Amino acid sequence: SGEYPTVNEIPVGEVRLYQIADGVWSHIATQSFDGAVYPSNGLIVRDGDELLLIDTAWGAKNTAALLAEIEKQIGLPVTRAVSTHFHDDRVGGVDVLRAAGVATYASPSTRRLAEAEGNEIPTHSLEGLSSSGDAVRFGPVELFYPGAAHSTDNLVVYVPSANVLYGGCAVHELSSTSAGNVADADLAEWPTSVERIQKHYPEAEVVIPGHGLPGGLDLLQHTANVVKAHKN
Ligand SMILES: COc1cc(-c2c(C(=O)O)[nH]c3c([C@H](C)N4C[C@]5(C[C@@H](CN)C5)OC4=O)cccc23)ccn1
Ligand SMILES: [Zn+2]
Ligand SMILES: [Zn+2]
Repeated sequence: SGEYPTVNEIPVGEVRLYQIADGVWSHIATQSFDGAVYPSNGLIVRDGDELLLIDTAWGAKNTAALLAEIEKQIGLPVTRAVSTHFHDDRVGGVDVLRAAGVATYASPSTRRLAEAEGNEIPTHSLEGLSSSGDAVRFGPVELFYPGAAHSTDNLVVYVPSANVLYGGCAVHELSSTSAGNVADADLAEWPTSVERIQKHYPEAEVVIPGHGLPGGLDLLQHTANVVKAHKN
């Protein structure tokens, strides 16, 4: 009923959308992994009379449910999707998208990592993102590679029309004391990568983490703090 939807409020398999700003929504779904249930976010950005999707809903059936929820709530076609790193919460569902006519994109680094690890593989390579600080335009967003953080390939997404910063899994929510799933992370470089984000997007109004509640710019400093303390 209007609050940001939370893990115990979303059964696995259902998807909810949340309006962030004009022409910007997040998508929220839940999935089981290693015997625990987690929420995860993605983004939807209006691209004229089409939609740009950022990240899958973490699995094939969740991603099919995402497409149905978009058709119900928004009713514009998803034409392109970008995955912001190689993990299943970002690419699991790419096969569903591709069979639904959506053109799927990721950096070459993400594509290689997904292929190596047996995750679903976006079709199209996003060049111009291989050096930290790189940025490219993609429809109504800017894609930015901040450096290694949660993963070596993680991208962030900025919506300039709305000053919305989608940090993906490189950014954690304010209630997190913990740095989430660090299996593929670079804890040493992560604060430097966050500082690059902070420098590049000083006018961000909304910051969306890969998992959990959106907030403001404080999510960035909080993330750096939690990562440093984890390493400590
Ligand atoms: C309190 O626990 C958490 C956990 C997370 C969390 C995050 C995140 O932090 O982005 N990602 C998760 C994943 C994803 C799919 N995978 C799995 C994997 C690849 C490795 C293979 N050996 C392990 O690594 C990774 O990230 C699964 C389960 C939970 C999370 C967020 C917040 N709180
Ligand atoms: Zn991840
Ligand atoms: Zn994640």
